[PDB]
This record gives sequence, C-alpha cells and structure tokens, in this order.
Amino acid sequence: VVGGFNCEKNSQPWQVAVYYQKEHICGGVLLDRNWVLTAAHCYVDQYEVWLGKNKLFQEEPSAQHRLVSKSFPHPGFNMSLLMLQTIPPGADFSDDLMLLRLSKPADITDVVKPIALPTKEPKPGSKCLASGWGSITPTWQKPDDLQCVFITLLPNENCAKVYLQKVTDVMLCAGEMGGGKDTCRDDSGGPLICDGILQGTTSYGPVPCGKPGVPAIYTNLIKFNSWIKDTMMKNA
Amino acid sequence: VVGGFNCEKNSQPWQVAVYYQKEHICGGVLLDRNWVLTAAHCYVDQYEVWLGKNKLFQEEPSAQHRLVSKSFPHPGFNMSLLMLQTIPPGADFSDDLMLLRLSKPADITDVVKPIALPTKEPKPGSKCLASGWGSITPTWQKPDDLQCVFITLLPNENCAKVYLQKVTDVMLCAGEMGGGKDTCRDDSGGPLICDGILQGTTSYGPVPCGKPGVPAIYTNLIKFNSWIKDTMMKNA
Amino acid sequence: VVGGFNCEKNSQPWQVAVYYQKEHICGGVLLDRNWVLTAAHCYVDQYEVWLGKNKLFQEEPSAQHRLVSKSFPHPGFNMSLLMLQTIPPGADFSDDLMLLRLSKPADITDVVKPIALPTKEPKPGSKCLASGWGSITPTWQKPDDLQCVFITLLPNENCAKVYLQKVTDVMLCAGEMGGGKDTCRDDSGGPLICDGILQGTTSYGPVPCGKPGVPAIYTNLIKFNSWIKDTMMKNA
Amino acid sequence: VVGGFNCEKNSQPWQVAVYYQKEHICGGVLLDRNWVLTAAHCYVDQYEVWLGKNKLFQEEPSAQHRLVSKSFPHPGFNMSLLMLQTIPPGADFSDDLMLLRLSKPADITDVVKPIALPTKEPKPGSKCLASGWGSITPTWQKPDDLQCVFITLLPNENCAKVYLQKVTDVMLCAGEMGGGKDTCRDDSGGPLICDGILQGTTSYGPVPCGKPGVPAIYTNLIKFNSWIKDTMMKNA
Ligand SMILES: *[C@@H]1O[C@H](CO)[C@@H](O[C@@H]2O[C@H](CO)[C@@H](O)[C@H](O)[C@H]2NC(C)=O)[C@H](O)[C@H]1NC(C)=O
Ligand SMILES: *[C@@H]1O[C@H](CO)[C@@H](O[C@@H]2O[C@H](CO)[C@@H](O)[C@H](O)[C@H]2NC(C)=O)[C@H](O)[C@H]1NC(C)=O
Ligand SMILES: *[C@@H]1O[C@H](CO)[C@@H](O[C@@H]2O[C@H](CO)[C@@H](O)[C@H](O)[C@H]2NC(C)=O)[C@H](O)[C@H]1NC(C)=O
Ligand SMILES: *[C@@H]1O[C@H](CO)[C@@H](O[C@@H]2O[C@H](CO)[C@@H](O)[C@H](O)[C@H]2NC(C)=O)[C@H](O)[C@H]1NC(C)=O
Repeated sequence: VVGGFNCEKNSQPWQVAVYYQKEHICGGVLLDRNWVLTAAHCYVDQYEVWLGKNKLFQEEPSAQHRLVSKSFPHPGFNMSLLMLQTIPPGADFSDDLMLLRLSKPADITDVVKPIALPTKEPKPGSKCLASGWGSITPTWQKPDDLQCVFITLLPNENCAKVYLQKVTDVMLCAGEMGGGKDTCRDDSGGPLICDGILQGTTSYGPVPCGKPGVPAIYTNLIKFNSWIKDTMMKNA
Repeated sequence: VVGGFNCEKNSQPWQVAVYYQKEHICGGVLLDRNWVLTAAHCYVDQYEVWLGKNKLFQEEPSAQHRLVSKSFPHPGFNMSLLMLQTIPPGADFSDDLMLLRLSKPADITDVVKPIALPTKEPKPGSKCLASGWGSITPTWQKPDDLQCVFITLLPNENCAKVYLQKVTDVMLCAGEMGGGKDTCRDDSGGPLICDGILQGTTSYGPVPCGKPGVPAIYTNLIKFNSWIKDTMMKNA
Repeated sequence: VVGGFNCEKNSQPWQVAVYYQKEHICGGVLLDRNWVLTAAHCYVDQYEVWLGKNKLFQEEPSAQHRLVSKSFPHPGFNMSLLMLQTIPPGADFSDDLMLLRLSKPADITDVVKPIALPTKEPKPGSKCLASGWGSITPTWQKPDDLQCVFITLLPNENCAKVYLQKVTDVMLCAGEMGGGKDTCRDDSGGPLICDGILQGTTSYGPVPCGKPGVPAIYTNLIKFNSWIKDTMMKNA
Repeated sequence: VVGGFNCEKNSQPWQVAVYYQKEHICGGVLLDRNWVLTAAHCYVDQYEVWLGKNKLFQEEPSAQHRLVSKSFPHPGFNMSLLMLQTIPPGADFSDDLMLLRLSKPADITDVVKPIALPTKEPKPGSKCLASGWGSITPTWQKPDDLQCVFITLLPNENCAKVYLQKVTDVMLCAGEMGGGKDTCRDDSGGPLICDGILQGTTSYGPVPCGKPGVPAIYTNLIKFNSWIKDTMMKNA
C-alpha cells in the first residue's frame, strides 16, 4: 500500500498472503477454517497460502502454511479481459471474487482468526482500513512488514467520473481525494474493513497508485453473500 | 531501446508504430501495402497504425495513419500465459507473431516502404539492428525520437543458461553480454535487422533491460515464412 | 556516491580517505589532530589515511599522508557477521563505529580541519550531505574527484519496512524515496552532515545504490558521544 | 563458471548445491551417503543441500533435498581471514575444506552418486573439469543450468608468481593462461576432476574471474585424505 504504516503485530489476524509457489502474488481474507477469499484476477495454476504472517520475507514460527485443493472464481468475472494488454473503454470488472478451499483446515489461534461477512450496507463517509504487502512505491517495491492505510468510502459517482471502465453496483469506491494514500500492485484480494467490519476486497486502481482525485475500486461484499455461502455449503 | 541512438531521419520506412486510442503500445514491420507484422502479445481489441513516423509527439505530414480490419495471431502462441499473474518456470513463449490486415492500403512514398522476409538463415556473430520507441530507461520513459541500436546475434545457449522459460528453435538470442544495450518495454513487435536483412521481431527480454549476461529473445522469422505467406495469400 | 556532484574544492577539510596499501577502501571523519572516525566494517590489518584530498589520482601537496598506530572498533559491533557468506534475516548491524589513532598528528591547515561531534539530536525532514569516493555507478566505478550529495533524513520506519535486518535507535534512515541519490560501495565511514552539523556516518544501504523506496542506514552518532570521548581521553 | 557450457543432463551426479536456507551459496561434492565435501570458507549458521540438481531455479522431481546435522571445518583454515575486508599480502588460505554430515542418508540412484577420493597425485598439463552454478559474468549473474568448463593443471609456480597470497603444497593451480575460462563467485567447494578423477575443490581466484595470466587456486585433495577419512569414521 502507498502512504500507509506498519500494522501492529498480529492486529489483522484474517489477513492472508497468497502465493504461486515461492512467490507472493496477492492478499486474501480468511473466512472459515477451510475457506479463504481473494480476487478472481489473481490467476495462476496452483495456489499456496500463508496465515499469521507479519513479515513477508522472514519465517515466523507462529505462522501457518497451507495448500489449496480447489479454487472457485465467481462465474461472473470476465476472464477474457486478462489477455488484454490495454483495458478497453467501458470494460466491466465486476465480480472480482474467488474462493480457495484449503486442503488441510487451519488452526484458529491468537495469531490466526477468520472475519465475519458483512451484514450492513456500506455507508459513504466511512473510515476504512486497507492492508497488504503490495508495493510501497506508486510505480514496484514490496515491504517486509504488512502495511495498513486508512481511507474514506466515497460515492460510486466519484469513481465513475474518473475511470473509463464501468463502475457498477457490485463495486465500492474509496481512497483519499488528496491522493498519496492508496492500495497498490499486489494488494489485490486484500480486505477493506470499514468501522470495524469487512465491507469488501481490493480489486483495481489508478496507475500510478494514489493518483490525486482518482479513488480505487473494491468489491461490494454484501452483494455476494449468497453466492459465497452457497459455494461453501455446497462444497464439502 | 536502451543504450541506442536517434535513428537517422526516415532511414527505417518499415518501422510501424502500433497505437491503441491516443497511445503507442508496440512496434511492427511493414511487409506489404496492406499487411503489418507484430508480436502476438500486443493484444488489444482495436488496432491503429502510424507509418513514416520519426517523432512520437509530432504531426508529420509524410506520415500515414490507418486502421486494422482483421488481426491474425499465430495459432501456436499460448494466449493462456497472458492471463497468468506470474510466469511459471518452463513457460514456452514460442510463436510470438501476429499479422494485421489494414483497412485502407498504405501509399508507398520514400518515407513508407516495406521490407522482404529472409531466405538466408541467421548465423551467430552477426551484427543486428533493432529500433522502436520503447523505454530508454531500463525500468519507464518513452522517447520522442525513434531509437536505433546495434547488438550481436548470439547462440541460443547464451539465453537458455539464464532464462527459466524455454528457449526454442523458433527463437533467437541477441544482445550484448556486457550489458547496457538492449530492447526494452514497448519495443515488442519491432524489427531485428541482421546484416541489412530482417531476421526477426522483438519478443521479450530481461527486466531490467540491458542486464549484463542476460541477452533478449526474438522470433526466428525464417521458421514462419510458409505460414506468413499463406495467411496473406489465403485470406485478405 | 550516486547522483551527486563534485564537491567544491577544499570545502570538506574533514573528509578522510582511508587507504590500504595503494588503494582507497573507505572514508572517515577528522575529529582531532590525532583521531579519525570510520566504520567498524572497514576491517583490514594495517591502516593508512590521506587528508586534504580532492582527487584520488593526483599528488596534492596541501594533502597530508599519515599512518595509524592503534584502531579501536566499538565493543558492540558483532564482527562475526563479517565472516558469514550471507546476511541472515534479522542480523543486527548496530554500533558500526571505529576510531583510528594516528602515528603522527595532523597539521591543521585551511585544507585539513576537524569537525565537532553533535549535541543537537536529529529531526526528520532535515537536509543532509554525504560525500566520498564511493562508486558513482549503482553496481562499480570510483571517481577521481570527491563527490557530494544532498539527501533527506527520514524516520526509521521508512528503512525498517524494507530491510530484513534490524533497524535500531542507534541508526538513522536517510536518502530519497524517489531513488537516484544515495551513498554507494566504499563510501562507508564517511560523514553525514545535517544542517551544517555532523549527525552520523555511512554504515550501509541497498544494492543497487539509490534504489527507489529503499533509503540507507547511518550511525546515530549522538548515541556514541560518551564512548567516543572516553576512548580518546582514556587511551592515547 | 565463466566461459563454460551447459553440462550434460545428470553427467555430474556428485555435484552438490549448498544453501543457507533458500539461498544458494556454494558448490559441493558428494563422497558418501552421509557426507558432503565443500570449502571451509562457505561460512553460515545452518546448512541445507540439494543433490541431483541440473536447474538451480527449477524444481526437478529426481532431485534430493537434505538437512545437515553438523559441519567439520578443517582445523587448519584460518577463519580470522574472513573478517578482513582486504586480503593482507602473504595471507595463507591453505586447508580450505569442510565436511557436512547429512541428517538423513541420501539415496544413491542414477541421478545421485558419490565420487571416490583420489589415489594418484595430480600431474601438471592434465585436462581438468570444473563445475557449478557460480557467476557466469566475471563481475554477478548466476545461471539456471549447471555449468562445466575445461581447464589445465599448471605448476604451482605459475600461481605463486601472480598472487600476493601464499601458494602452498596443499593447493593446486589451474586455469587457462589465455584467460576467459575460470570458475567464479559461488563456485566455491565445487569439484575439480582431472583425467576422470577428483583431484581437488574450488577455493579462490582472480577478481575479475578468468583474468588472463592469473590461474585459480584449488585444494590439493590427496594431502587431506587421512583427515577426511579419520573424520568420517570417527563421527558415527
Ligand atoms: C498454456 O498455458 C497454460 C497456463 O500455464 C497451461 O495450462 C496449465 O496446464 C497444466 C497441465 O499441463 C494444468 O495442470 C494447469 O492447471 C493449467 N492451467 C490452466 C490455467 O489451465 C497450458 O498447459 C499451456 N499449454 C501448453 C501447450 O504449454
Ligand atoms: C469480456 O471482455 C471482452 C473484451 O472486452 C468482450 O468481448 C468483446 O465483445 C464485443 C461485443 O460485446 C465485441 O464487439 C468485441 O470485439 C469483443 N472483443 C474481444 C477481444 O473479444 C466480452 O463481450 C466481454 N464480456 C463477456 C461476457 O464476454
Ligand atoms: C590468521 O590471519 C590473521 C590475519 O592475517 C593473522 O593475524 C596476524 O598475525 C600477525 C602475527 O603473525 C600479527 O602481527 C598481525 O597483526 C595479525 N593480524 C590480525 C588482524 O590479527 C594470524 O596470525 C593468521 N594465522 C593464524 C594461525 O592465526
Ligand atoms: C553475532 O553474529 C553471529 C552470526 O550470525 C551469531 O551467532 C549465531 O548465534 C546463534 C544463536 O543465537 C547460533 O545458533 C548460531 O550457530 C551462531 N552462529 C555462529 C557462527 O556462531 C550471534 O548470535 C550474533 N550475536 C548477537 C548478539 O546477535
């Protein structure tokens, strides 16, 4: 994240680190012992996840490593957009969710704890926290320590005004109009918590990150509650 | 390109500047009045070309603007790799080639002329030229003037040693082992002229560009002649 | 140093060029007629200094050559780290300081003068200067003329975020987040002048030097005053 | 190694890859199911080894990973020299050997096979093979594929003439007077096989590697046969 700070040790127990083998690629959110939530755009052949991490590059004994048995990308995400080198005006990136079923259940401890799905609808003006090991430079340099930033939930209008892509109902708009604070490359899939509640996850934003006047796009989690639950329950 | 020089004025009438909306994204080679060659990885929905261009930020009346009717990416290029967030070890980027059918044929002036495909196979040691408006810095910054650079054709083992991806017969290894001279981001699709002869196209290379002991990959055009001719002859 | 400029002639009479045989290896600071300060990691068996030097490849008569009688590395610097082939994560490089007793005292001319230790503690935001004949390229190449550069004193969290090693109270974080300006290899031991005041010495930084978002470490001299004075007063 | 070539797949079954956690640091030689041989100068806190590797950065299913239970550096190697930033003239680097006892025996297969200690004394003029994943650039860039080079065994006189360090009886001298072919950074501990027999291991060489007229120093294995065997037998 850009313009953030070092989250407190173990303050974000639900924060996940998604890997493609030995390489960190995204952020995630732990929802249940066998279920992690991330962005549908973190597309790779095999997945591995790290729970309880604070230092991305140092091995902490209280962390937990796990393999992923299967991934369930939302059926609404247009995968075809990924092959494109440039985003076509009017492109719709709605439904940027994906569920990952861990092969071996995770051990809920002091260090690892899931977070509950939201029940209320996001209210603009709200103070939200974003977290991750995404780049700390607007254009790329990852940090060791997990980063945290505070941002404001803004009306979708704000985002739709400045983007060429479609800003839909299943999206959220948040950031700092003054720029300088924003999520960035590889923060994807990470959690967005407002007034202490999980409201959505990091999806896409401006190039460069923190561009003044251009907020970032997050998934509106409330709109997906059914699909998630349905998938969890239907899949052993 | 990195470590090159401003190509002399109008020296390369075959250099194509492939745009998308108002911005340049790739390079290419003029092979006919209504046929342009480029990299399969320069994937976008709509295509536009500029010919007889020298400056990237200047109206040139000698210059010809056009549009592309149909694009034909080589049936071998694994497009799936493009959606992946990270390149897995062993990923084969062979056949990185794509033809672009023009809407309205190009007028052959002294500033806009084609180049023939080779019949002579390449031999290491040879001196080659590459050009484009790719970054002039190793990591980015596009130049106003078209850049040119001289590099040495190396045997494939030089590239294979350092690349985790597969280096094949349909590929060429070129650059300067000492580093400092190479093609960079957005030079893709441009031409590789070895001994006044077109031997291949800019596929990909290391990042940073011009990394010592890490040359770059180019398509071994000679292996695509049959295909190239058929696609023009059979179709449009 | 990277991205600096040739220090004006004789502007830094305190800059010391620490040699070993015929070659320069480190920098240092003149604190007295018979006392030079440098980095504990500039470990060799015999020590030689040159003072009032501007060029590295030129006999300067204003310049004074000497020899070191006894060297006293700070009792805190873990010398063991120096034998290790790779730095383990968490390695603490605190107390990187070493005093050098001269054989024959230095004559104080207008070209060879000491500098006082600070009493004022440093505050972020400050503008600091660093100099030396370290590499002028990010990865090496020593300059003839002494280099100078201006950088900003940053809070320690900026360094800690990106360093796998421990960043402590006895350390300072300085550089330019944008990259391009920094100290490089063989600048170690040289001085850090913040607001016309000596605040610390070049300890270590990233490789490449001047890496964006990765500033460099310097010793927080203020924390070593008691020790520094005792070692001169008690001994030689 | 510099100026070498890609060893044939699995041609050097005794070749070892020594790691400090996830980082490759040296080469080694497999002597027995529980014993690996490397340089005493590969100094780190914990050791791990990879057997049957051909690609250093790609995971091969026929490779073998193992942990090291204890290291036995030759009691004659002067460890104190490691803390030195510059080598003092006349420094003696004799006895650069170290034994590593694997925690779990290795499985001798087609891919992994130990090599026997030498019985005859090295004869000058001999054609020798050196191998490793050390730098491929004289000053650093490691390869994926294991590299092999052919060099000549030369009289010690040749080496003693050009080095400032002591060249002793327990050392060997080898290289190409024409320069260009030599071992390099991180080839350390690797095997040196002459006329099909293990004669010694890589120790130190010129900076840069392959410097014309400056051969490289390897350990004269025959002189250490007793100590090795004694250590193997005496240590469970
Ligand atoms: C084209 O690229 C894709 C992406 O790497 C390859 O697809 C993978 O293939 C393996 C088996 O070979 C599967 O286990 C993975 O799950 C596949 N991933 C996806 C996203 O489908 C594909 O094999 C490549 N094709 C070729 C000919 O190399
Ligand atoms: C997914 O994204 C692609 C690319 O924007 C869409 O494909 C385009 O669809 C329109 C018609 O709706 C065509 O005219 C374009 O030429 C198509 N472009 C390409 C590259 O195929 C696609 O429609 C989007 N949505 C879905 C549901 O597929
Ligand atoms: C190991 O290397 C060190 C450094 O060369 C040797 O220590 C030197 O020993 C001489 C006397 O033989 C002293 O005059 C030097 O001042 C010492 N230098 C240092 C830095 O201690 C040491 O003797 C070498 N050999 C052994 C067996 O220790
Ligand atoms: C000084 O540095 C050395 C090298 O890393 C440290 O020594 C290691 O200490 C651990 C236990 O803390 C042992 O398990 C390792 O085997 C030690 N390695 C060696 C080579 O002795 C030492 O702890 C450091 N000292 C401090 C105070 O940090």
